[PDB]
Amino acid sequence: DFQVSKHPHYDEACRAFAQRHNMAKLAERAGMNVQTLRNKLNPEQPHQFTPPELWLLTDLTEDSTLVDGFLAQIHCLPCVPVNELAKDKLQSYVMRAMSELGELASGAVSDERLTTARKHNMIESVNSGIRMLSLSALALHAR
Amino acid sequence: FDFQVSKHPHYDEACRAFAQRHNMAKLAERAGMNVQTLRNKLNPEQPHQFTPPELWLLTDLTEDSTLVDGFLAQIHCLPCVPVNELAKDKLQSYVMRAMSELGELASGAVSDERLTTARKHNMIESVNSGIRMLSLSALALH
Repeated sequence: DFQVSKHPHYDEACRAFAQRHNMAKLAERAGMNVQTLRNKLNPEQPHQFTPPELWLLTDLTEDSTLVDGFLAQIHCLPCVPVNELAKDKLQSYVMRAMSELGELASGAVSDERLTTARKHNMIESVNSGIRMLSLSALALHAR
Repeated sequence: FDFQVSKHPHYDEACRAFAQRHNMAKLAERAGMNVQTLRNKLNPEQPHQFTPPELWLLTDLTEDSTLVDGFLAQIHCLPCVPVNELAKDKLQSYVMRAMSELGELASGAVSDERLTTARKHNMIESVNSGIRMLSLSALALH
């Protein structure tokens, strides 16, 4: 159930993001007036960033601090960047994601003391399965 | 982790899919906003955009992370993984929800007609939901 956090995670990240970079230099990078940028980043001011303005600042600074605070306000984990190229076919990512998923189900179906070796060994299947799914989306965008 | 802005309109296509997936009149009533304002902020050709509070609100009202996922895909980020309801006892439910998304992805993976525009985003939500269910499985292991 998606819910807004009871703490100001986003505005705390807006403040943290302000400490990490020069706002005057950043505003001149983005083409914004420095006061307009400071107010949209200031929890004291009702002005907010647009979704595209969040990417551009994220892209210009290479800093996920703002995006992580936006995500934390709805209990989302911080952004996990991806850098993937689909060499094979959409089909092939679907099938290989299930050696992972099947091995994930194999450890979850028998629930009696969850191991360290299995808890570890089921997480590659998660991480490898996630990689196959993200590769499925890119190969689906191709054709 | 270069957070490059994708050349594709991931976020614009997410707004279009979100606009067709929900009743705009009821959603605007629940969100306490004019239904015209909600349509304009969902239309890529309109200049009005959402605010962080509005994106949080629409995601909570609909339990649909399509807008957040499209936002994250624009900067090459994985879809959102909410830890609000994370529980160790829900591992089996996380796993079983993955085939619903993967079986849907597999249904469209094999030869089925041609290139729609709705049931391919449809497969993108299955990838996103499958990624979220896999992530919550790894988190539930603790």
